[PDB]
Order: sequence, then structure tokens, then C-alpha cells
Amino acid sequence: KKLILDLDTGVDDTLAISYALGSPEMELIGITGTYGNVLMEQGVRNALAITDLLGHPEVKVYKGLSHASTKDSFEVLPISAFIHGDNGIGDVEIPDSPRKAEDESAVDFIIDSVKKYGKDLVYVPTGPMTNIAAALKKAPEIKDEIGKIVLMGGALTIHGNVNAWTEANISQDPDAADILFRSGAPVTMIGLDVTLQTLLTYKETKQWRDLNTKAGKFLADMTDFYIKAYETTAPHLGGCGLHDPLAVAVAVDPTLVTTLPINMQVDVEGPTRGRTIGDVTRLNDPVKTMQVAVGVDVPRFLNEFMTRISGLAKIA
Amino acid sequence: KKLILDLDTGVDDTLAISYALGSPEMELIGITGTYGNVLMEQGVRNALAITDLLGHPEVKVYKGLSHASTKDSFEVLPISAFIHGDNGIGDVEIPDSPRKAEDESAVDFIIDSVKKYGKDLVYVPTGPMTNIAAALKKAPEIKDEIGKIVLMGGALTIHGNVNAWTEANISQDPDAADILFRSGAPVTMIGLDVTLQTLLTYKETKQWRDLNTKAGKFLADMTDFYIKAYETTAPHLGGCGLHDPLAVAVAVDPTLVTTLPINMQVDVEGPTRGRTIGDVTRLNDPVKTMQVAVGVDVPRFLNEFMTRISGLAKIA
Ligand SMILES: [Ca+2]
Ligand SMILES: [Ca+2]
Repeated sequence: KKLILDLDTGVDDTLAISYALGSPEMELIGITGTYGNVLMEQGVRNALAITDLLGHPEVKVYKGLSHASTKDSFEVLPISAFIHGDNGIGDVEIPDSPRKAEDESAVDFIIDSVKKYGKDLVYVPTGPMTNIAAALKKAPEIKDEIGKIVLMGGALTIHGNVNAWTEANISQDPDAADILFRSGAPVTMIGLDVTLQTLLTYKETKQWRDLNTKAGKFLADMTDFYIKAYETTAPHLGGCGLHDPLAVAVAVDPTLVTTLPINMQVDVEGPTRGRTIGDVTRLNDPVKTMQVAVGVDVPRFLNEFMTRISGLAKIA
Repeated sequence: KKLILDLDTGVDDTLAISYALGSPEMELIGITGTYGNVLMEQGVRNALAITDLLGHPEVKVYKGLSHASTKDSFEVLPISAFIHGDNGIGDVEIPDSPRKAEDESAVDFIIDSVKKYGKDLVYVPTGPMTNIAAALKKAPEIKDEIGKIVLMGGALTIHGNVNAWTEANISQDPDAADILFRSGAPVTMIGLDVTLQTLLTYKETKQWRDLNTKAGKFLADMTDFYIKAYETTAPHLGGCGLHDPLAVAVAVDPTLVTTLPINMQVDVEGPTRGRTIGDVTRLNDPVKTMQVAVGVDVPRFLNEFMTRISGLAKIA
């Protein structure tokens, strides 16, 4: 079984990389780069540099799209610059990788990877869906050929985090997210309804410091910036959410989550634009195209998370 | 076990009465009257007249509130006048009951009934929540004293029917619905996500005509107006939804539905005003105050529905 991450790297996005590389059930083929937490290019610089630091410079980083499906440009919002920092990695200084982005676009890498690995391929996007929307656009065959998609984004049964009805990764490109959900590809949405139950504090990051490694000190320094940002943006939690890693955890082990079979859409037109919600049209259709996560085994996920990442940090 | 309906009577609302009176597990104590499908008073005229027609003039009809929690007045919207008719009963001519509404308000009847029957009481509102909001307002003890509330209204995982995010009964008084959901009373929401899976066509109403009774001919004539309205307002279904009856069916037999334990709210302030949605604040609280219906045994419900109502129609 073989894994592609699609990342706006990104603090939680590197924790997804760390969980992936700490997990022996998947071979991480490549990291597709996208935008949001940080500018698209910055996403690639970080991906390369971090994959190197953890001891896996075989991870080939491809180059996705800079702006949204229906926008001309993109700037990083100052809110996301406060949370993930300016570099998008806390503000942790880390040497640039001398490796660089692959020649082909990430759009084509996905399409190619689908035709190579078929149902062994698992695509886990924890940034905007912009990339796989363009992939499904150019090559709609993907739907049936791909093994499974397992995204982080949206909020079904709960308030979003950007506004009352939309979540960040969906907010940045709703139209793309709609195309994906409607596509009929075997998607598993892991939204806020499950990720806001996840938590880690300095109790957990102090364990990474105890390993005394280049990687251990990095991940600790990084997520401590992320927690101190959360201390002001959401003091009602105490630490930080484990959003993007959980998507990867469910990709490897779908029993970590309890899903609700449901044909879905994303709202494009109304004043609820960017909301993840069931399509009424396909309610009575018994064949459910995707599944939204509603319950989660938080203590087992937190143990799986620390075991995998602390094991990887010991290796570098 | 003892039942109170809270009805904007109402085409589907009389089907709820019919299911209730056809069900031997509950004694229907009274029908609290409310507004929406038709003017509040008209709700009472119909309730009295219909309870008589089915062979149960012991059902005491009480008088709830005319307008919403936060409004001065109320008019019937022309959309609901098209669906349920002008009289609110198709346009089926039926003799007025010479019995009239009880002296006390329905607000007080509920509060009194809670203190009399305690945990044997089951309150099943398939109109606006306006009435039980005022009851919980005046007497908040109800929460813990009452057996269970089982409403019809809202839409959690799907588009509403008034707009993309709100359902009729919640739309008419959102602020009341919020008060109920937040109250912590043992509510079970049966919203569109489950009721739009229910269906009946002329195949089913022709069976009621075959019984040759006063009641059989009435219910057939009535729901055929309701289906011909649905033929224009929603030709994607073919017949009509069994919205309000299903709430009663789940009150008698909660195994007809698969619920999702979830602390809920109703949106009051935003441009999503009137939306039924989980409260994030109480997501990590393990104690779930109410449960939203997401799955349903449609063929068993449809059989239970016809068995009970055709049995009752044979009696008149
Ligand atoms: Ca992200
Ligand atoms: Ca009704």
C-alpha cells in the first residue's frame, strides 16, 4: 500500500509527514504541495527540508497549484501566519534541502500514480482540494481506479473554524472540494467534528525533547509555537488540535474513526458557501460515495501518534 | 406510557394523530395546538374535528401560542397554504366538532402533565417548538421530570426545505427550538435526514379507500391533495413525505431509527439562523443531551404506519 500527501506545509502538516514516515504500513511515494497555511512554494521548501531532517530524502516533492480553482491569486492570511508562523514551521530554523521539486506537476503525478499503483494508492490531502479537483477534471477515470482518498477538512455536524459554517482547507477552495465530494471517488472526510476531539500539550512535546535528536528538538520547538498560538486563538483547549495527522492515521487504520455513510456536497452558491453538507438529491440513493467521520478513539490515536513519531525522531 | 402531540394541524400532523390513535402502546392524553401549516385556531378546529372522526372524542385539545417566541404576529405563508390547503386538511370538508378547546393553556397542560405522569409522559411536537420553550421557560424542572421529547423538525446532515440550511418547524421559531435543544431535556430530533427517506404514493391511499369508512375516505382524500401538491413542489419523490408520523412511530418504538448522540443547538444570530447543528462547546462533554436521527428502517415503518392507520380507519 502506497501513500501521497497533499500538503500546505504547515505545522500540523509536518506532523502528518512524521506520522506517515513513522508508519510502516505505507510507503510515502511523494508529497504534493499546495497553499493556505503558507504560500505554495514555501510548502515545497518545508516539505523537502523536513523529509530530509527526519531521515527520508527519497520522498519526492511535486509542485501543485498556487491559487484556487476560481481565483487569480493567493496571499497568506495573517491569522494563519500567526498560527503556523512566517516560514510555516513555527519559526524554527532548519537547513534548506539541496534537493528540489520534481519536474512534472503534482496534478500529473497524482494521475500517473493512480494508473501505476491503482487500488494500492492512498491519497491523503490535508490542504485545499484544488490539486485533486484539477486531477479529476483532467482525468475523471481516477474515481474508480484509485484505492482511497482520506482528506482532512470540513465540518459536518458542527461549527466550522473560519466562520460558523466553513472549515479552513475547504474555505480556501470550496468549488474544488465540491468537485471531489461529488466525483464519487471513495473519499473519507475527517473534519472538525472529529479533529477537535484530538489534543496534545507540552506534556507530549517535552517527550520529544528527551530523545535529544535533531528531529526531536525540531518537532518540539515547532509544535510549541503552534500551542502558544493556540493559547491566544483558543485558550478553551489548553494545547493544540491534531488535525492533519489524524487523516493519515485513518488512512493506515480506518478503525480509529466511526464514519457516517453519506453522499456529500460542498455549498458553492448560497450564504452558506464553503459548508460541507449532505446532498439531498443523493439521500435516497443507497450507494454512499463517501463517509464522514463523527466518532474517534482519541486515547488510542494519541498513543499511536506518539509511538510512531517518537520512534521516527529517535532514528534521526 | 402516555402521549401528548403538539400540532400545527396540518396534513402530516393528522397522520401523526392517526398513527397515535392506531397505536395501543400509548394513551394520547391531549393534542396541544400550535401554528405554521395553518393558523393556531384552525389547528385546534381540525384537531377536534379529526379526533372525533376517527372515533376518539376523549382527546382533549388545548390551546398553545399564536405567534413565535420573538414575533408579534403570524400569517400562514402561501407555500404552506398550497401544500396543506386553506383549511389545513387538504381541502377536505369535514363536520366541525361541537366539543371545544379546554380552558387552560397548553403551556400549563404540559407542565401539569409532566408533574402528573413524570417519566411515563412522552411529548411529541411536530409543529414549532414555541409551546415547550414557554413551558421550559416557566417551569425548567420539566427537563429531568419528563420521560422523553421526540420532535419532528430540523436537518442536521442535509439541506433544509425552507432554505438550504433550515427546516419549516424550526424556521417558524428558531429561538424556541434553541431553548429546547440547549435545555438538556431528553430530546430525539427526527429531521429531514430521516423523514425524506420516508414515502407514500396513491398505491397506499387507494387501500384506505377500499375500507369504505368515513375515516378511510377522509385520510385518502386528504393525503391525495398533499401528494398532488408534492407533485409540483418536489416531483423528484413521486408521492409525499411521512414527516410528522415518524416522530410518533419513534416515540412508540425507538428502534425504527438509528440516532447519533450529540449535544445540539439552533443557530440564532448568523446568516445560518434556523439551522440545527451541534454545539462545539459541548462536543468534548461525553454526556449527550439529545440524539439526532440519521438512519431509518423505511419498509418496516411504512408497514407499521399502514397497519396502525388502516386498523383505525376500519373502526370508524
Ligand atoms: Ca493543513
Ligand atoms: Ca407539521
